[PDB]
Amino acid sequence: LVPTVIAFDIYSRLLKERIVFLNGEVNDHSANLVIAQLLFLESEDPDKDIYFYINSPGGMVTAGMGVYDTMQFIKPDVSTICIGLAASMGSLLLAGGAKGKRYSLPSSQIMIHQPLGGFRGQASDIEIHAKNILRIKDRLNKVLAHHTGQDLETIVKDTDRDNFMMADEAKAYGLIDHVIESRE
Amino acid sequence: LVPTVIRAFDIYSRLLKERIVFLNGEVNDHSANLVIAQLLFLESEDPDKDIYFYINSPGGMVTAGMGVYDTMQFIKPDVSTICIGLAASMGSLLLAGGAKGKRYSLPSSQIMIHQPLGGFRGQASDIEIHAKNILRIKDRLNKVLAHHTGQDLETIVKDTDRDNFMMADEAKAYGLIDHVIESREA
Amino acid sequence: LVPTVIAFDIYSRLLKERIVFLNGEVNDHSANLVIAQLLFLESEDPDKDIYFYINSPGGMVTAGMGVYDTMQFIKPDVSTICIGLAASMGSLLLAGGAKGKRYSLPSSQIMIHQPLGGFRGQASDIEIHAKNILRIKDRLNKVLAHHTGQDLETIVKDTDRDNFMMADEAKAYGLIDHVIESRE
Amino acid sequence: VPTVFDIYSRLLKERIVFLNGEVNDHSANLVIAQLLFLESEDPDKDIYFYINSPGGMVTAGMGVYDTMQFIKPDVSTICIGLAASMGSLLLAGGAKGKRYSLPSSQIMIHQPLGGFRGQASDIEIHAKNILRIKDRLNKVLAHHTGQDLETIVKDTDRDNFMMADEAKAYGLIDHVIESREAI
Amino acid sequence: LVPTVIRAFDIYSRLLKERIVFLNGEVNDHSANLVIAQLLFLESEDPDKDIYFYINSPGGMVTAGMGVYDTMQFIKPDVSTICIGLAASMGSLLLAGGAKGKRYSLPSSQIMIHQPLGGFRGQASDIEIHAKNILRIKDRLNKVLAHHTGQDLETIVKDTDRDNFMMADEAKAYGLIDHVIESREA
Amino acid sequence: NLVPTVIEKRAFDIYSRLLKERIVFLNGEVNDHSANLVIAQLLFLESEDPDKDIYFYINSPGGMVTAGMGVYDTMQFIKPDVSTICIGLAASMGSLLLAGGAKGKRYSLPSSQIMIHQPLGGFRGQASDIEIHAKNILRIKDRLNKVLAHHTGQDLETIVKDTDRDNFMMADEAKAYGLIDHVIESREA
Amino acid sequence: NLVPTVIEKRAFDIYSRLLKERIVFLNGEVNDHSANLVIAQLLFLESEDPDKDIYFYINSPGGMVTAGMGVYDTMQFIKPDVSTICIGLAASMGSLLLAGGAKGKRYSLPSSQIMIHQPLGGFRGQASDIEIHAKNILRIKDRLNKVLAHHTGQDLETIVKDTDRDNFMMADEAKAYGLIDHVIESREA
Amino acid sequence: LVPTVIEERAFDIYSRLLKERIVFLNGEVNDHSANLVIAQLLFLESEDPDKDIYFYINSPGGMVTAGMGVYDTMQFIKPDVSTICIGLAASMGSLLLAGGAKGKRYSLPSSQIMIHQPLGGFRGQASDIEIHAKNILRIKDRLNKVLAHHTGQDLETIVKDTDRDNFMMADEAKAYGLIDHVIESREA
Amino acid sequence: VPTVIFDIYSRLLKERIVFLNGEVNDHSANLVIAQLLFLESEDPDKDIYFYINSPGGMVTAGMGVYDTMQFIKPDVSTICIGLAASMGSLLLAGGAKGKRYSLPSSQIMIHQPLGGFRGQASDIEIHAKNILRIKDRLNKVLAHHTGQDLETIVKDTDRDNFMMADEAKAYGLIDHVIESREA
Amino acid sequence: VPTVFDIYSRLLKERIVFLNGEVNDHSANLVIAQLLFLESEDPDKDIYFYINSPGGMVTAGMGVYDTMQFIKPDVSTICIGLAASMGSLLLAGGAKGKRYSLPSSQIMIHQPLGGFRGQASDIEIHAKNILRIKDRLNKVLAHHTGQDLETIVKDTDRDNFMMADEAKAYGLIDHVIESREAI
Amino acid sequence: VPTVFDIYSRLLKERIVFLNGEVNDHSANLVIAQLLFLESEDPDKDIYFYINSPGGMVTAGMGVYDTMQFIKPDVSTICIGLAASMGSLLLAGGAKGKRYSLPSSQIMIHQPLGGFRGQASDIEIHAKNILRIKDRLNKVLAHHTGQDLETIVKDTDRDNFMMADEAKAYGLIDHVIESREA
Ligand SMILES: [Mg+2]
Ligand SMILES: [Mg+2]
Ligand SMILES: [Mg+2]
Ligand SMILES: [Mg+2]
Ligand SMILES: [Mg+2]
Ligand SMILES: [Mg+2]
Ligand SMILES: [Mg+2]
Ligand SMILES: [Mg+2]
Ligand SMILES: [Mg+2]
Ligand SMILES: [Mg+2]
Ligand SMILES: [Mg+2]
Repeated sequence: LVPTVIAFDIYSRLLKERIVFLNGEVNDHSANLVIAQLLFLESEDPDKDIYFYINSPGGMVTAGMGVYDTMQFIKPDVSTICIGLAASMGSLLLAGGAKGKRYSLPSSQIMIHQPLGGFRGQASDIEIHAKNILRIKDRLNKVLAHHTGQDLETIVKDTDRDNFMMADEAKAYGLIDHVIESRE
Repeated sequence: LVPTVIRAFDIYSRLLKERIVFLNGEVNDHSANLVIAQLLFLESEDPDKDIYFYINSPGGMVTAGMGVYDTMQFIKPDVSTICIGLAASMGSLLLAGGAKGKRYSLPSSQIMIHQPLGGFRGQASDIEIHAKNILRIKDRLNKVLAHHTGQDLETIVKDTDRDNFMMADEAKAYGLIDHVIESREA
Repeated sequence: LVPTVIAFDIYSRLLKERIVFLNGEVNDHSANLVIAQLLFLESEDPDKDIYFYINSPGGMVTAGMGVYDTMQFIKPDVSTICIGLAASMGSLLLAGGAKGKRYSLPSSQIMIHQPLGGFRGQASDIEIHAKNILRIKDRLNKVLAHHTGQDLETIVKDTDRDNFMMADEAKAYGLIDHVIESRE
Repeated sequence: VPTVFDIYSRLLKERIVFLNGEVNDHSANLVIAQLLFLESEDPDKDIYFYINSPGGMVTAGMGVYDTMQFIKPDVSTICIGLAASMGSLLLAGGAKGKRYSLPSSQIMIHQPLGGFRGQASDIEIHAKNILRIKDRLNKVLAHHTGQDLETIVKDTDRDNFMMADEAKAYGLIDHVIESREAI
Repeated sequence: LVPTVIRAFDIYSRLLKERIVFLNGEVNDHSANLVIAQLLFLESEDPDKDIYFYINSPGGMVTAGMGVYDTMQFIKPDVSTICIGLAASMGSLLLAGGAKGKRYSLPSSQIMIHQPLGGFRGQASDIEIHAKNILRIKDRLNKVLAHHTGQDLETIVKDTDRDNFMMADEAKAYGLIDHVIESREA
Repeated sequence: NLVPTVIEKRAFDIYSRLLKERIVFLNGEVNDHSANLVIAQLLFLESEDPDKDIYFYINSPGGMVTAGMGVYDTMQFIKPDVSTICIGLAASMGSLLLAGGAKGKRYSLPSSQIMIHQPLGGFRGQASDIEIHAKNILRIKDRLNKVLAHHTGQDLETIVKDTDRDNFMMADEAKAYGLIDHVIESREA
Repeated sequence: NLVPTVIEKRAFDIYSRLLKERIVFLNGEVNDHSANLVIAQLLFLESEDPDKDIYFYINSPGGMVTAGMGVYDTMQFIKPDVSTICIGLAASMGSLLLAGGAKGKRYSLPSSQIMIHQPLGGFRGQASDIEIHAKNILRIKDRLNKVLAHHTGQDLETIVKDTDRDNFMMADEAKAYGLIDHVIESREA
Repeated sequence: LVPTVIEERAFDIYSRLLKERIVFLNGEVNDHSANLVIAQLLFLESEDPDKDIYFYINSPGGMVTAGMGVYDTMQFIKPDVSTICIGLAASMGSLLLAGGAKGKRYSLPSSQIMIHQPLGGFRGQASDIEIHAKNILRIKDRLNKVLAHHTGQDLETIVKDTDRDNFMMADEAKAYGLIDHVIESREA
Repeated sequence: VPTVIFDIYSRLLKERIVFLNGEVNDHSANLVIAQLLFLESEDPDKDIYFYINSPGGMVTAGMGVYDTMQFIKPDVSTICIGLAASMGSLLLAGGAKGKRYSLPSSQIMIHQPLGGFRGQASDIEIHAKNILRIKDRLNKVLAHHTGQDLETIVKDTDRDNFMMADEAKAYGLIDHVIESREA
Repeated sequence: VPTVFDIYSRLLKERIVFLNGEVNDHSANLVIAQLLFLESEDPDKDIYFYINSPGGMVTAGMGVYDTMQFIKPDVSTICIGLAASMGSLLLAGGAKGKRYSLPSSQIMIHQPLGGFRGQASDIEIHAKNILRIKDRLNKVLAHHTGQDLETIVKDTDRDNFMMADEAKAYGLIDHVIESREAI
Repeated sequence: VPTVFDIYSRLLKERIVFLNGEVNDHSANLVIAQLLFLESEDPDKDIYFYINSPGGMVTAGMGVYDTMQFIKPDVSTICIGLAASMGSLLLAGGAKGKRYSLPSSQIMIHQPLGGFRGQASDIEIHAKNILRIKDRLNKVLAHHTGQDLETIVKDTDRDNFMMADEAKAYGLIDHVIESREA
């Protein structure tokens, strides 16, 4: 369990310095917590940068798109910093940070790919969910193309299967802006 | 559990000497393949004589079932179908695909038609491939029913969107069977 | 497991005397076995009575209606004999024996009631299955009215809940014709 | 199951039938099939019904009991170990003067067990039925034992175990036998 | 897990001081009742000020959800709804039932509408009672959506027969929300 | 881990805040735990002010009859009027507690479902024991029905007939049956 | 307990009867057991008559690659032509065995589904061990593709591209792809 | 289930092929499966000591003690036991294959043959861990020596090549010395 | 279980070959015993060939087999065909003098008995005492058949002790290691 | 968790951080939060990172490793029990000249574990990635130990356990300390 | 657990530390944290370490042993129930002259337990390592008991159970203590 300082828990103390963590999978709970923290920080000061550290294998697309929209929505710039892994919705959040303020530590791993899903039921219902998952796939691809500056087709091609990049490769792909090794 | 008759046979083996075959319970690879084996056997014994295929099934796997349908249409002998209890999903498809004029049901049978079920989990690309395939199959099954019942394809499509239960006399008016028979005497 | 005589199993030996057993629940397997035996017996001789002993708590309506239709369909009269319990599809099979040849031993229990079922899913699908189960209920009631000579309404009223009768009460209701205590 | 056909079929050829283990639809029906079959082979010769059973389903058991009374042959009963619940009912329902027990057997009588979950209306219905069954079971015992109904009602309120001689004194069996060579 | 702010509050308690309330995850008795409590509280603090109800929910129990809908319409303050991720089943119903003109969604939200689910097992009589009830409720829910979206009832009925997914801009054209907002600045 | 929580200045949550205003919630199934919580709150409010009305919001599928009858009795027992408000479902013991609110102070919001029906139970055991519990569940069925008859004003026979199976009512039908007094749609209205 | 069964005059079932006519079935998943049964039957038929064709009916979703390749090899190995008939599904190893039937003697009934795709596997362990099994599953993927390329007449590259994901074909499309030679609808036709 | 052939004397398919001195190891090596093979071998020898026996193998391997008994029996009985791989021969499976009669070890063209070291392990006291560790090391060395002898490879080469799972196609197996011939068709 | 002109085990039984294969339990032990008694009925003076591939198992069941081997007239020769550990290695060593065989690749293991009791101190004491008696008798049986001193056996069975076939011969657990039938 | 706030927070006030038990996203993030926080309080004072860990998730661990290099303060590391897998990587990545171990500690290095089930194409992709990760992990160790890459590759093929002095000799730590009072 | 501060934190104000129950990473690390803290508060004052434990993980437990040897304060140990496996090794590793046991305690010693599943190669590595560990703990026992290594080895082959008086005689503790006043 979490350490206390001065009386805050450790994460509360960092929140005081506008530092937010996404750690582990993206689900409704973890997404909402991040969103509440971002809204809180904007309330505290709508002009100061926020620092959003990411270490996530991804998870639920709808939960994650909420976090992503909240980032574009609030007034403060949201700088992103990958501190281990950003895959699936992880990489999308990372790449959706404020322009020029997307970072990774040197040894992180970044992974992009297409949506996973599935429905059992009537042919009719499978059609409906298959069409919708196809729309979602196209729209995630368009968010990646926008943030990376890659062509849509390039994004499509590169997400067909699990695509793993080191920090330096992700910066060259446009998923982030800087690899940082030292505070200095 | 199956009683024996004597030079010893089980009850089903004995009824098979009279060209009676059953499909009972779920359509799966095991049960469908058994029927196919019997039909091939019956054809081998006599190419001309009717076969009597008693059906009481909630349906099951489409591919397994379609093997039985193709075998019925394939072999020389006429396969007469008789519903005895239930024919639903692939069950009613097999019922409807019996020899022209030789599709029967006992008075209390329930007959149900509807669209295929399935679904996959996986990458969106995989889900797309399987979605398209289930659509082709849904289409092909409706065309089978249209052909055997005499209904328009569009009518079939409308009527199988959700589960559709029919009494024996309604299934006859619909074209899924030819005769409702209540008495061997009649 | 089952005894051998002379080489038959015990049930095979009785089948030689046109005796068929329904024992335990009605399902696709037990129903089909009975049906195959009835068809077999008619094949052997289409004019001799068949004796169909019942001890069943009932079970699946579609499986059971097949057995019932097969009884009315084949040429031989099918006499019925309750030897313990006939409830649900059990009582319906018993009562559907050949006119004047429906029997029970003195201590049997006979039970009638309405259909049980259920579906989870969309409102639309629940409607479809609710309508169908209502048709089935009405038609079972009409089979009982026919065989007992009771009014439809009487059958409806008396099957609303589990209705238990001793052998003598079932004979007075018309579910059977005779209570027999001794072969003589 | 030794071959000699199995051992039980060899004994069936000498008009010997076993009820061993619980009464359920399967074990009860098997017995009924053996009784109808013995009647069919010879309608006048005695039948020998060996019972070792903790009992079980009432309806399945009552079918066996009724068949015993229905067929022409006398069904002589013999307890070999335990006759409890439906077990003691079948033992006691044997042919007059021909109910036996090996000496170390236990015989237990008691009231029906059951129960339903659901609406009160349905519980009431099932309560009334089991109460009827309770009563009929008592009357069957009063009949085969020669005991007053009131006595049976009282003696079956809770589990009641008897040794073989006690079951004889009570009217559940006619004889305790120790040796075949004894008259 | 919920961070604290200082005289100490959890993050949600703090946002509640700004009249922000969340419904997140499934609608059940627990989550619905929490929202109701907050709405009653917010009304008590100030009867006139807008409340901002952020929704991200796949839906859930109809009765629990309808308590939240009635409470929104009941209390003095306007409840403004903002979809942030997903609004489906009861979720989209709550979204659509926000104050007139004050129903929003972020650009990437998915909004889905459809008919109720349920079902009972039991006696046919019981199944009939519950079947009729689910039909009344299905009807009442469609009438709620018709009223808030401005669509004809018949249109609603057609469009909720099966799951119906909409992007934010489609939900606005449909009437489920009033505005798509991408930027606090705009 | 309660929510949302203002700490002491183990925590002060939204329910404790509302309880400060004599607002009590029964949410979810009625069992020994949830019933006793309500009782404790009712007694405490009576202790703070005997005169002032209490507002009892109900959203419940019901549950255990004994636990529920403690709540019903407590409501009648304490000095304050206990106003009932249905905010989603009042089924089984739920609907009984709703109907047992102070006279003329029983409310529902417009979309609530109110359901009445007979008790459910069950016992496995000896015939004797089944007889005993069968008689008892019938006395309780009778008592529950008498309670509803008293608060609705229907005849007992009417209650009996209407509860033989699940009986769903909308809020307006509940008012016309006498289970609540007012359907309220808006605070200002 | 086999079916349906004529005893000796442990039993003589419908499959044994049909085997008397050189008819063999692969039904359901391909595993060590089901594959070996087919092999045994094939060897036995070769022993009874080396010259006479064998009729191999397939209805299978496929399964284990090693077990399946024994069947494929045995078919090519024995003297008799082995005719293949698809009677429902030939997927995965199923479709391979179908395509591997004697030249010009590979059939499907009209409604069959034929599916081809790449192998599936998986290993948990040390990087080294994952490397080894990864290389191997790629050699096998290559071999499977070469087999289909040989029997269909497609170029290897075509096979590779067409099997990257599940690829469903109707019977007539399977014939045009070269996986079977004839779609047969009627015995007399 | 297993088909039947009548002569009336009914036997299952496997018994019928046994009349032609054909034996199958199919699936995992364990006490039950190894023993049946051994019983058959003993039976075939008694029936005719001189005639070759055909041992078809499709096996992922399994229990080493069970396997070594089959192996010892092959070497022990008078008749030559010819081995044919039909699918897979891994672990004890490849050992049994390779241990067939000199020049009469076959595989079909698509078989995979895999060799590697033994697996096991005990849980308990350090003393027992030690005892079992020493044993499994002897067994590892013995197994290696056995392959070396049948393949003709030198011991060190075997050791190097079995440190991790090592998968071979049939032709690579012939070249390694695990089998003598790859056969594609009966006529050739 | 293949059929040859009954099963292959029944066929090899016609030649006085018996297998213990897999663990020693009641069922598996009784089968062996039954076959020993049968082979004796058939021919009292003819040798029996007892094949062993066993991890051992239940001591009491095993001792029944061991005793039966010494009780019947026929010499029971033992052949280890893979593994003989625990009771397995005891049955191997208890074969007829000079007729104990192993194939070359067999593993043979001896150790002390394992057991378990939970309960009262008194009951633990009683069972502890008895397993110690049994440990002792087993060491005595091995000492007698090996030629080894009791104290050597005790030292050597304190923990699992694995021997290759030639080690077991040198130890005295078998008499011969055989590689080919002709030799 | 004793109060003095808990014991770990009291020590955090003296710039002491613990990694205890497996590395996963949760335990790794906690540490990172403590490192960013100490940097924030005082960017020049040394940090004391106590490690007792069997290791765990590579990505979670690499985040901790990177943060250690990124922050201004020197992160001095101390092994207190075990440092295996990611544990020995974090210990070894400590500030030059300031990597310590209590004397009885075990230090274990080895290659990555993983694996995927699925199509060959996907297995190939995951195989290549873990091979890259294997390599980078080796290069990190070669860097902090001063060892040749080839040496690391060979010494991590299988589990490799070292005692504290062996880990020092190997370059994984700088000092084995026994007493605080010792210089 | 009661509040006075919970009860344990209260006793910690007097430099009392409990190890109670199994030795694992969590319980071991708590103890180490308390040791370092107490050294921080006063580096000269004795610490009292009560031990009631069946033992458990060696690596976790040797962390505690080393921390005891390493901090400036003397660590006195007191067995109050059971000290088996790693438990008895912590008890025995107390400050010289300050190892106690209450009169009814059981102390037990024996060799380590473990064992891997896998390839022979891997089994051999973990076997060799557990044999080192075994020898190492044996030397520690010999060191603190004053016993010869051969003796420790012989006596820990199987579980060895001693009463408080037997343990003191064997050298695992210095004093059996029955009443605070005496
Ligand atoms: Mg922004
Ligand atoms: Mg035809
Ligand atoms: Mg008739
Ligand atoms: Mg009689
Ligand atoms: Mg409002
Ligand atoms: Mg009051
Ligand atoms: Mg060929
Ligand atoms: Mg040889
Ligand atoms: Mg002897
Ligand atoms: Mg640094
Ligand atoms: Mg010290």
